[PDB]
Amino acid sequence: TCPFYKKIPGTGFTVDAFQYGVVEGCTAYFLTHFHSDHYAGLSKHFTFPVYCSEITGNLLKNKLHVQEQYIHPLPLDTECIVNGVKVVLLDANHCPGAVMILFYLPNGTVILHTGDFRADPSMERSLLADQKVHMLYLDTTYCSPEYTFPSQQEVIRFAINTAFEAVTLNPHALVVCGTYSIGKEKVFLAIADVLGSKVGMSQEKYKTLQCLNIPEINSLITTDMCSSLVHLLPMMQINFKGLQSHLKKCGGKYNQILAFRPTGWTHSNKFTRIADVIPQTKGNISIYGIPYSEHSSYLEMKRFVQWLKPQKIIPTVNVGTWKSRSTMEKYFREWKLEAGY
Ligand SMILES: O=C(OCc1ccccc1)N1CCC(O)CC1
Ligand code: NI
Repeated sequence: TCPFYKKIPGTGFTVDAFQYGVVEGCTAYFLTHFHSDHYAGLSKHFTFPVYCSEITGNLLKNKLHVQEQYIHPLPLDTECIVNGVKVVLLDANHCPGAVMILFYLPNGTVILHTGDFRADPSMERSLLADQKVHMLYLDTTYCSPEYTFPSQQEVIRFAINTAFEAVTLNPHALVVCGTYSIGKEKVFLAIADVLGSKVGMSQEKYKTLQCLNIPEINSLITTDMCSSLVHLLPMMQINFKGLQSHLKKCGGKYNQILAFRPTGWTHSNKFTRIADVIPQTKGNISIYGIPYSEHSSYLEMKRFVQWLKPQKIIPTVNVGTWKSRSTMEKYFREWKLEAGY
């Protein structure tokens, strides 16, 4: 059973709704981004039209093996007609290829679906500036005031400076970065650049990165682990046991590991500043958890919504409990009363 919040009223469209079989009445399936909770159910045997960005389309074809005849990539920032309805894709400031979708309904209603996003003041000068939005389907992942974290720029400055210091003190240190999906590529790219190295990884992860349209990517990444002093590993391996095991495989080239776990928010955000962050250490291994978010903080989300002034908000995250739903509804009303819409 497809939930109501994945259906767009007055259309035959669904959004991120691939795990419910054939949805009755659906003439086009939109996919906002290539994260597994959103693409769940897509496979090589899918036979309906999928609308998405070019980058998402590359990943569908190459990683999931969806046949090319069912993949409909659309350019960003461009008015397009899909089954008789005007739509626009906008950058969501999430992972590579992630979009928000503007739907212009035949009856004059305008709907914005944010997919997953990290709201930014730059969105206030997109094609959103032009007209009124009646309904907002909102990524509410962090819709509570306890969810604070730094800018992406601040977190990258910390990572670059930490890695450059450690490897300059000990040239035989290896840097490892955890990953389990697309997104957060700036973490490993920025560290490798300050160290004058390519990033080494598995054939499978290399394939994924080759789909992302990153400028000059062949200069930045490699499958030749021996040539690289920044390695990527699955997130599940970023622990003392898994890193000890990896160090053994490196043939006595290295005598220390510095590792990074990009998380989203963790409760240590409610005490500590980024500047004060310390690692967990066992012997010659140290692990840093860094709060690199690709979702809106509470303050970023509030600013975006109070600027956009929607008539109705439909949450798409944390929808499963009465407590969560009640909390979100209280915040939306505060925001509306404060700003006067
Ligand atoms: O039928 C609905 O949308 C139209 C639609 C039907 C089937 C496939 C795609 C789209 N909605 C919208 C939301 C309403 O609350 C109740 C369900
Ligand atoms: Ni996501």
